[PDB]
Amino acid sequence: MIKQRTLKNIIRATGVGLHSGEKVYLTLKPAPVDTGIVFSRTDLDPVVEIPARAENVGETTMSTTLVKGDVKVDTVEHLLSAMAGLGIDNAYVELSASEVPIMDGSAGPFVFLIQSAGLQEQEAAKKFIRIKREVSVEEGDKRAVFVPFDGFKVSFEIDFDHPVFRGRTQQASVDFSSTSFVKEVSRARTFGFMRDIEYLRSQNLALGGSVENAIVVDENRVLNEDGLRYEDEFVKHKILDAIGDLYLLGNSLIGEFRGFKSGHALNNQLLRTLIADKDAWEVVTFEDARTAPISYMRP
Ligand SMILES: COc1ccc(-c2cc3n(c2)C(=O)N(CC[C@](C)(C(=O)NO)S(C)(=O)=O)C3)c(F)c1
Ligand SMILES: [Zn+2]
Repeated sequence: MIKQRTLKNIIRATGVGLHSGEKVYLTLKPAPVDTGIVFSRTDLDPVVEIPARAENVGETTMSTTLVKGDVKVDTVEHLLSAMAGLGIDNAYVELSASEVPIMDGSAGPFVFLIQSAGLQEQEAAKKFIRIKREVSVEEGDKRAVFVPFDGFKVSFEIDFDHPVFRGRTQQASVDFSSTSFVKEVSRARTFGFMRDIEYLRSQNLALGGSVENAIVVDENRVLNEDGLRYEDEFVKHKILDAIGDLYLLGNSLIGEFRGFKSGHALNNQLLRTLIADKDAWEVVTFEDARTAPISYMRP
């Protein structure tokens, strides 16, 4: 029986918001079965809880932001990427401020902190959302699709009109029943361009943004002295973002995601269109993990 997982132990990190550049304390706690993942603004009296679910996404400009009233939890995509990759159904995430800390710009630190604490299998079937039908969303040249597939698999393609890809369109594709999220995707850092410094300045964005937590690019140059973690880092990071944004469904996907330049917006649109077309999906468990179309790392 594929069982639900929580954290074995509590996890504490410190960091800054990429967008707010604020110091934030982060705590992840176990939660009981069918809790799902709930963010908690503990710097407010009363404490303000936003379940990590598609309906709660409010802004998707340069991050996925959870909103309940005038209250946001900004930039959830990387942590939720990590928590999906390791298969966590149930957790309380406590933040002392509006934004998850960026750490190094990838999910590496999160997967490491989580696996150090270890996971706890809980005595209840894990619910899975299976794609039964193709589901597609477009807006101009951006496109995002769910396709039935016995497994979980994430394709992504983007053309940047940017010198730094030395001409080439970035593409990649990963079967997570074949390949490790931890080795191949988790270490892929977020990234930004100096040609956007004005606009970002004019939106009060990327205030915590530096070489220390992001691949920074000035025309022909990635400024990061030590370069990249993979030749295809940028596109592997878009796959990390998609895994996080997708996990706001509140259950794991049996299916294939195909992204063509899709951002946080179009990812979230795809979730909504999907939830809405109940013909296109069903919830399933597996009484025998030995015949499931996906598996997970030992807890
Ligand atoms: C000195 O000049 C600088 C210019 C720019 C930046 C800078 C760094 C970042 N920026 C801006 C930004 O918007 N980020 C988030 C990127 C996205 C939205 C993402 O990963 N979301 O999860 S992405 C890859 O999907 O498009 C990282 C910087 F730090 C310095
Ligand atoms: Zn990202």
